[PDB]
Amino acid sequence: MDTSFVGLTGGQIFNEMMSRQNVDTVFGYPGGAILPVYDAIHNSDKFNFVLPKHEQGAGHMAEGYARASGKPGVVLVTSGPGATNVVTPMADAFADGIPMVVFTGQVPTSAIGTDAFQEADVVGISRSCTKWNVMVKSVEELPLRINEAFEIATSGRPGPVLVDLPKDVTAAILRNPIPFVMQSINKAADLINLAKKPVLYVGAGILNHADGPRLLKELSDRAQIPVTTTLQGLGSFDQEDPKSLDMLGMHGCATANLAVQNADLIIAVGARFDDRVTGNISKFAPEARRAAAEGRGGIIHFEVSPKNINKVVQTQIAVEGDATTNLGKMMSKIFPVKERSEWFAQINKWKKEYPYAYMEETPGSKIKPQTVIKKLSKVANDTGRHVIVTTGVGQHQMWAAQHWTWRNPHTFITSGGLGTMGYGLPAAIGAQVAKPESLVIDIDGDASFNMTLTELSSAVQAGTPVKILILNNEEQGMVTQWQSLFYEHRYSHTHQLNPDFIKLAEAMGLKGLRVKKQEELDAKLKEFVSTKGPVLLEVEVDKKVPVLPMVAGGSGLDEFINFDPEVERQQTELRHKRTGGKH
Amino acid sequence: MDTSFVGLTGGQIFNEMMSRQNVDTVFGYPGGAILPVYDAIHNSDKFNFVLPKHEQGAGHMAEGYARASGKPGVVLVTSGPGATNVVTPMADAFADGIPMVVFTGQVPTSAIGTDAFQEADVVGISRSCTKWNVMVKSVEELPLRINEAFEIATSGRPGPVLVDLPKDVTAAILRNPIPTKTTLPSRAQDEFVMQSINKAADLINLAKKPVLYVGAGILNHADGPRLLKELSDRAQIPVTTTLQGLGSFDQEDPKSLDMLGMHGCATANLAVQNADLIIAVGARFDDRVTGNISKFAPEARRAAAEGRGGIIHFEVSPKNINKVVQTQIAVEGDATTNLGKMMSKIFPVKERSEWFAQINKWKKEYPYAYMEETPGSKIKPQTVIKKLSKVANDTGRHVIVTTGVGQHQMWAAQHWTWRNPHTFITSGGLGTMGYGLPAAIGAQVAKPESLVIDIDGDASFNMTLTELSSAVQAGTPVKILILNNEEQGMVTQWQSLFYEHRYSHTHQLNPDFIKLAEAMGLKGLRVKKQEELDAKLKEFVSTKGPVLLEVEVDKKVPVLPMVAGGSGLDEFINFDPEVERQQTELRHKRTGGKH
Ligand SMILES: Cc1cc2nc3c(=O)[nH]c(=O)nc-3n(C[C@H](O)[C@H](O)[C@H](O)COP(=O)(O)OP(=O)(O)OC[C@H]3O[C@@H](n4cnc5c(N)ncnc54)[C@H](O)[C@@H]3O)c2cc1C
Ligand SMILES: Cc1cc2nc3c(=O)[nH]c(=O)nc-3n(C[C@H](O)[C@H](O)[C@H](O)COP(=O)(O)OP(=O)(O)OC[C@H]3O[C@@H](n4cnc5c(N)ncnc54)[C@H](O)[C@@H]3O)c2cc1C
Ligand SMILES: COc1nc(C)nc(NC(=O)NS(=O)(=O)c2ccccc2Cl)n1
Ligand SMILES: COc1nc(C)nc(NC(=O)NS(=O)(=O)c2ccccc2Cl)n1
Ligand SMILES: Cc1ncc(CNC(C)CS)c(N)n1
Ligand SMILES: Cc1ncc(CN)c(N)n1
Ligand SMILES: [K+]
Ligand SMILES: [K+]
Ligand SMILES: [Mg+2]
Ligand SMILES: [Mg+2]
Repeated sequence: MDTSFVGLTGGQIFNEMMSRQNVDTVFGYPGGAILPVYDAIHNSDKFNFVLPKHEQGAGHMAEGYARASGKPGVVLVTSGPGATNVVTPMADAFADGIPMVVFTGQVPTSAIGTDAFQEADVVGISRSCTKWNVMVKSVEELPLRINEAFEIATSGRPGPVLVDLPKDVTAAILRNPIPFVMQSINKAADLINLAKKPVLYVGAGILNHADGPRLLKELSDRAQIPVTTTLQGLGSFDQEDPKSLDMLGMHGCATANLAVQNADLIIAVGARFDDRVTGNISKFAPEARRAAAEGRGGIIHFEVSPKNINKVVQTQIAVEGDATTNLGKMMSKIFPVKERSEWFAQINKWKKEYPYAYMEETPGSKIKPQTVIKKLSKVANDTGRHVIVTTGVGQHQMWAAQHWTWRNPHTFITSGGLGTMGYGLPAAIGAQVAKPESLVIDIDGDASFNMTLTELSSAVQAGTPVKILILNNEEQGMVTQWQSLFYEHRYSHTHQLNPDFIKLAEAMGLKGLRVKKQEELDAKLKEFVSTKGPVLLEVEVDKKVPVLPMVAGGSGLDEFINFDPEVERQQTELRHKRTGGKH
Repeated sequence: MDTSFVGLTGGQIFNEMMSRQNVDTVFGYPGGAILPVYDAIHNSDKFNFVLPKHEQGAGHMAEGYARASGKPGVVLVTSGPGATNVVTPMADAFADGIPMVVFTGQVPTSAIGTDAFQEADVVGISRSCTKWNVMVKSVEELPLRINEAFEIATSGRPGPVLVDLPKDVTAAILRNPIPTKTTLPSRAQDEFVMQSINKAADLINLAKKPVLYVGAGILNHADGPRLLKELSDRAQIPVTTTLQGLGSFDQEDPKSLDMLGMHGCATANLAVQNADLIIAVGARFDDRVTGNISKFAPEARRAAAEGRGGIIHFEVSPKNINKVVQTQIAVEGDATTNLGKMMSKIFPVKERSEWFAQINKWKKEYPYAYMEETPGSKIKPQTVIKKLSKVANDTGRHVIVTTGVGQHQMWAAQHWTWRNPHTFITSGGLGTMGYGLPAAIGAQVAKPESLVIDIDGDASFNMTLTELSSAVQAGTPVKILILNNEEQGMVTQWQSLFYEHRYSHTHQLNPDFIKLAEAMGLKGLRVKKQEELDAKLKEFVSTKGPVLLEVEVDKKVPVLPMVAGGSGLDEFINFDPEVERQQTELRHKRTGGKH
């Protein structure tokens, strides 16, 4: 038995447990039910505390922190509204597999089920958006539940867990002492050595191991296999390398999508074949299916969660467990490929004919959002500092993914599964806390920013010099794009009235910069990244600009729509006509 | 069967059902999954659409709208994050009995359970915080589900309901005729209710020290206040209301006891503790009202044991009957309706001289005392409320007050003079900080001619301040008052009292509220000096468009009286200027001079 906790309150035990769990930062907001814990951590030197203005902010900050550090994000909020306010961050973390331990205060056990003040069935509400949750029933089991929580949140596919803490439990004083894969790997190696047009389809899974990108590069080099990544995989592969296919999917480049449709063997590494990547499932990877029917190729899936194997598409070989680990074991079984003339020739043909094209700036026209990303990408890189990027949700998010040059793992923190608008700012703040020395940039949209802009003041109080970039098109761009394309340009409530972003930033205690003219863009971006403290830069960009290429509806990854200058001009005329000149 | 909808999309059917449900306002935010519905309501003149900056804002706006109009608040958001962002507003409406119909877009029925883009098990997540919810599986059942939603939301004890709308269902065209019933919005029992009514009348006619304990329930019927007043006058029964019953009884009436509870006045609490009969009308005996339950209403319990009194409860929901305390008589159904049926059985009372004399001694002895302004001191929050109550009330306009959560909320409750029904819109059960602003916007949409004032706290305001721009876009001239004490007051108060002045993370860094207001497109005003308070309050109230007024108030000031812990309603802590001064000194030492 152990007695190192005897005599301590549940809250004090919590304080100690954070230390034992190597927790160096806690994001939270106090409240009545959780007071016993806040009293115990008052002026605690075991970890730093970050106070947001809204619990949702604490949640997304914790996700940002976890994404940039690899450590679980710890949240501490009160009962009722405190707990319900973190449901979105949990659902978000659940969708993207982010390690997060949410601690929610709860009314006394003697008040549960009586419709008590600020009481909510948090365990029930968060059941579908947590890998596991529980309500601590006594101080004796607090250490155990805390240990199980951290373990579960960081095992298998990382995810969020919730621990409900009744007020009487955290106030209570502890009085008494307390207590085959190899086979798949072999077949996988043979299939690869037998592939004539292989493709590595890499996702976030490869980033869950410090050696992930290293081994990925090793395999790519050894077998000379081109690599394409999902949105969440960006950064795991050097895009400067000739073997990089860039991003695939709904808004991925043509090369990446075509290679996937013509590949005889798809090597899926830490990717779940979500509906934003596969396109029309029945049309997905036609050549791989043909190679599978001929026993000369198909799909190999390195997946840690059995539930995600054969969930979307039938695979030929499944390698269960950590991807990085299994890739290391298979390495030696892989035959060094000299070169793939034909494969690389076809791929390079596509790259030269299908680049991320778009309507560039013309004399007197407004600034193009794509151009802003390309310029900022270079300006940021030229600082020589470690750069981390977060984003909101929408077009600006896709443009950031496409036009930025990814080379470093854990440098792109964006909401993909749930796609939570407002993620940008709080995520950046969290990331900055995790990497104090890094340059953290939040590439945001005006609508997304409006969702959680109150956290600007939190950036100041937390001492996080985040760089907030707002690509202002005065519209919910991603939605208007769908409205333009699928709903005859009927913009139904997709234009919110924006506040003055510069005056807002200043009101919040940040420096505010704005750019309207092309001739001032370069200087503004430079001043932006070189500013010492937190700063916000608003760039007025062109409106109703579609993100291309694009695969939607029943279209296959190869049935994408590409950019065409003449088509854009025709759409503009049609749009003006249908909106009476309003848009 | 009905064939009139054949050929329409689920979205168009939705649009049509709104007018049949008498919906004139919808609060929402677009998204992919809900696009089919948005395209259908594009430029629709069936109703006004209000766009917030965050779904939580749409939810609280809908609540404020519902509280002010008596009509269900309608929310229309997208799947995933759009739906999870309305969980707080739903849980808030569930706790406070607010009618709301939440429509959430959902991924196509064929993608459900596949971890699809922006997919969430919304029906599962909101199960515990809705009176009922459902996922529409086909366009054929859309009309039926909508009708059931509105009926459940507005019947019994009002509350929120959620209707999940798969994208393929709203985009689908109805190709099958459907039952006309699904498209259109006991003697023994009534005899039993009348029996309990007669039994309640007999008990009331026997009472010598009765007290009417009134809550939100009396406000769910237009004639509630009138009938309450009639009974009060007829039987000479003094009236106390919960936080949610404020406005149901004219506080200018001699028989008004003001608010009871944790922070209620001593007169109301003592009256309840000494009454031989407690007549609970539309109130649920929650824990912020009863104090230590074992010490609650000792005289009424003694009267019950002697068969000459006890507790009568006019409750509409079986779930809240005999849930907290044993009652002698429960009168089921709508309180107002039942008071009407009971009236003629109540013996008119000439006077209750002794009972009233005792009550008046308490009123003179325990007013809502506090440390008033002194030379050079900062403005006192309680003083702001008293002054504003008079300025606003004097305009002659219909006034509606919303608030945030905390001390400012309690001071607003205590120091404002309540006289009109549906004029106090506050978050009581869940106590959601950030409620103030969006609720005011929704309330203003419901009542365009009313003077809508949000008495907010600085920390509460920070939660949802982004909705300021929504107020401008919606054209709602709300008056935002921020009693800025640069702290989470209600929490620091508890830390001062129970945690020896250890303020753990209860001081958030505020932005410049005046510059914020201007940046958001509103007029901004600030007051620091006592000498300028009157002028600023007058400018505040007479400004035409939306306006924000920040009042810097004194810090670490406790809300009193206070009944907490194991204390009974009669074991309250009262204001004492000497004790406040000693506590102030103790605080400065303990905090190392930080506070
Ligand atoms: C506006 C918008 C547009 C989008 N457009 C695109 C687009 O065009 N292209 C695109 O790619 N995405 C796009 N997305 C993102 C998309 O929804 C998905 O979030 C993303 O594709 C998922 O990528 P992932 O599978 O790599 O990561 P995850 O969803 O996190 O899935 C990772 C998979 O790896 C497995 N795994 C995890 N850890 C390990 C380990 N240690 N060892 C082995 N296996 C592991 C998991 O359990 C899981 O099956 C978009 C999102 C938004 C908001
Ligand atoms: C900081 C803070 C401090 C607080 N301090 C206090 C305080 O000191 N005093 C206080 O009173 N409250 C206080 N509260 C509010 C408190 O938590 C409860 O929200 C409030 O007391 C509930 O009042 P109610 O019972 O009247 O209304 P509800 O909670 O809405 O309950 C109404 C009851 O009436 C019934 N009913 C509804 N409609 C009808 C009808 N048509 N016919 C018949 N019956 C019906 C319901 O079903 C239910 O049982 C505080 C809250 C906060 C956030
Ligand atoms: C306004 O009431 C209030 N404010 C704060 C800051 N803390 C509390 N705490 C409280 O009531 N604690 S309690 O644990 O006795 C409790 C009893 C019943 C239901 C819930 C809770 Cl937390 N109250
Ligand atoms: C960026 O993707 C996006 N953006 C908008 C504005 N709408 C949609 N809609 C969409 O994908 N619709 S779908 O109904 O075919 C769908 C398929 C699978 C899972 C969810 C959804 Cl909504 N997408
Ligand atoms: C929080 C939130 N609300 C709404 C949406 C809806 N859809 C988009 C992408 C834009 S208006 C979202 N992605 N996130
Ligand atoms: C949303 C929220 N967060 C925190 C608290 C706690 N005092 C509250 N009442 N509401
Ligand atoms: K790129
Ligand atoms: K009063
Ligand atoms: Mg935008
Ligand atoms: Mg305050």
